[PDB]
Amino acid sequence: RDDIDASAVMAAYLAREYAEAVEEQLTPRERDALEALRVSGEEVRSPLLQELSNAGENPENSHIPAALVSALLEPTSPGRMVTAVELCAQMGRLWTRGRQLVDFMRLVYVLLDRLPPTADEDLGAWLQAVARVHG
Amino acid sequence: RDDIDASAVMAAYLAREYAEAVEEQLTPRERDALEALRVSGEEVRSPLLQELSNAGENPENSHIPAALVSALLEPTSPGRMVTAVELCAQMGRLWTRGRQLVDFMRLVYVLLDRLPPTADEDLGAWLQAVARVHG
Ligand SMILES: [Cl-]
Ligand SMILES: [Cl-]
Ligand SMILES: [Cl-]
Ligand SMILES: [Cl-]
Ligand SMILES: [Mg+2]
Ligand SMILES: [Mg+2]
Ligand SMILES: [Mg+2]
Ligand SMILES: [Mg+2]
Ligand SMILES: [Mg+2]
Ligand SMILES: [Mg+2]
Ligand SMILES: [Mg+2]
Ligand code: NA
Ligand code: NA
Ligand code: NA
Ligand code: NA
Ligand code: NA
Ligand code: NA
Ligand code: NA
Ligand code: NA
Ligand code: NA
Ligand code: NA
Repeated sequence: RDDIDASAVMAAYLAREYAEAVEEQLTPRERDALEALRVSGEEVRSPLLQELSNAGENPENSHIPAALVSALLEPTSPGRMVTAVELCAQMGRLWTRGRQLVDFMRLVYVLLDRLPPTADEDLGAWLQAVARVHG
Repeated sequence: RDDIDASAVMAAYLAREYAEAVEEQLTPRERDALEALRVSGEEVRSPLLQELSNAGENPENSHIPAALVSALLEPTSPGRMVTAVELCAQMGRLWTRGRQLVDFMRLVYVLLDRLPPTADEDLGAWLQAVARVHG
């Protein structure tokens, strides 16, 4: 049990150091948005990928999340944008061991490369929508 | 101050959710490795990039970190590997606003794509070396 998954340790380190750095700069309303994404993150977006990845410890099937993200961001809606983000976070929770890190990074890249310019406005719109409906 | 940097919020969310997921699975010795990377992370690897990025709020000059990482991992050493990781973390702390997220993701990709297979062994070697020298 002295074996070290270098890829895993390095990814965890960099992810936390970047997460904490960004969080320190966020505005109060940006912080409210982050919490809302956490709350929405507990609603499983793809139970099929939850079960399939519950199995294992092909690469063709590791592409399904990226294809779904791209499909969600293709004439899109704020809801589909948040849904794409939440799907990525949820695959992150399953794709923790070293050899899966490659698939996870592609997934996030597909996400952030295919966002709309209206993302800043749409996320503000989504936040106020969920707040007004649930508040 | 109601404007929302969607890219920033989404990146922070995903980075934290992935960091916490990986951390929960890490072995005790893998956890010791993560702390060691934090300690080493307080030793600025490139003061020049620290000063240059202290300025601003070109893309040619945002490529310098990636080129340094690739140079460090080109017949490499454990020390250069850790140094590459620490340089990435330190650029993460400067590259927090939305339009810089693109550069940061490339940087990390260059890092993890150019690792050696001996990374798992080398990180174990580095950990025991720093422990034996400082313990
Ligand atoms: Cl989940
Ligand atoms: Cl409310
Ligand atoms: Cl730093
Ligand atoms: Cl010690
Ligand atoms: Mg601020
Ligand atoms: Mg899912
Ligand atoms: Mg596919
Ligand atoms: Mg374990
Ligand atoms: Mg630096
Ligand atoms: Mg260059
Ligand atoms: Mg990438
Ligand atoms: Na507020
Ligand atoms: Na599905
Ligand atoms: Na690996
Ligand atoms: Na889009
Ligand atoms: Na709603
Ligand atoms: Na231990
Ligand atoms: Na330098
Ligand atoms: Na942006
Ligand atoms: Na290498
Ligand atoms: Na040493």
